[PDB]
Amino acid sequence: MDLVEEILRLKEERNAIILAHNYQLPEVQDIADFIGDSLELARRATRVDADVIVFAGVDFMAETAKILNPDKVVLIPSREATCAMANMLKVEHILEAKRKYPNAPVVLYVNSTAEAKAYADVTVTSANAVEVVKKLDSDVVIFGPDKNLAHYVAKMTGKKIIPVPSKGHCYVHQKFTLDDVERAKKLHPNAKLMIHPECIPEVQEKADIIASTGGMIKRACEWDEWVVFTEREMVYRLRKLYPQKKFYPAREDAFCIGMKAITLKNIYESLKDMKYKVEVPEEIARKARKAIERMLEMS
Ligand code: SF4
Repeated sequence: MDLVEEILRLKEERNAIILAHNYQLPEVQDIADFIGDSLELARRATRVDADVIVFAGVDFMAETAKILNPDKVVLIPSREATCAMANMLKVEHILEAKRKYPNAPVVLYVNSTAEAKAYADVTVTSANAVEVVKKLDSDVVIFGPDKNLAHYVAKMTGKKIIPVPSKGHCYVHQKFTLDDVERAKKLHPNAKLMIHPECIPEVQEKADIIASTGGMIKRACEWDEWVVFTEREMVYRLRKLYPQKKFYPAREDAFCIGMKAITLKNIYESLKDMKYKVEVPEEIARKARKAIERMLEMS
């Protein structure tokens, strides 16, 4: 079976769009209608004319698309496409922090459950966390789940950051070390380093640019050679966008298992079977939607 041909036909039959994250397998990126980071996928979720969304990404991302498109069918091809860091944050963490700091806005990374977003004042992604936190009317904000992004936000805004939970992090980005920075500079001495803010702070400090994957794409025009400190499928994405540049993985083994639960075959099966339908309870969705819409307004 020609999976690509079958998917193209089913997209037409289902009036479906495929939205893909930047960490998707190359063959999935190649059949997606739109590819982007967390923030771009959320905005693109607000101008969907199609009836069905196939979300080639992890669960919290498909949930966000469903919150913004409650009357469209949102399909996740595997329920094992999940984010380890997003599931570190529970409602009880948020409520405990709200108790200690009732006047602190609750700022939740989009890497969170819809249930957790129901208790947020505003959501953020890596691309807009600093701008959003800067503009909130408070010198202290509750922020999670990623402590490494928390550190970056604190450094850039000067505000006091109350992490929820205590040790939230992404195992993929925590793989990068100072030895990887030293190896990169030795193998590719003419390259600059683009580093995701989910990397540990001492690695962040070695960056030529700190950026979300979306900002990596935006700023890649500033140099012709880059070592890429994020999930390794980002190198494919950058190479396709800028064939005239050179991109090298900082670590080939920087692999997100949840992202790679999505396959060409189960995208085909997703459209064929109309599964797995993503649903968000109306009251959770209403409250999460308020925080997300406020994020999109605050840029
Ligand atoms: S890369 Fe890390 S933060 Fe992003 S989805 Fe995978 S586990 Fe979650």
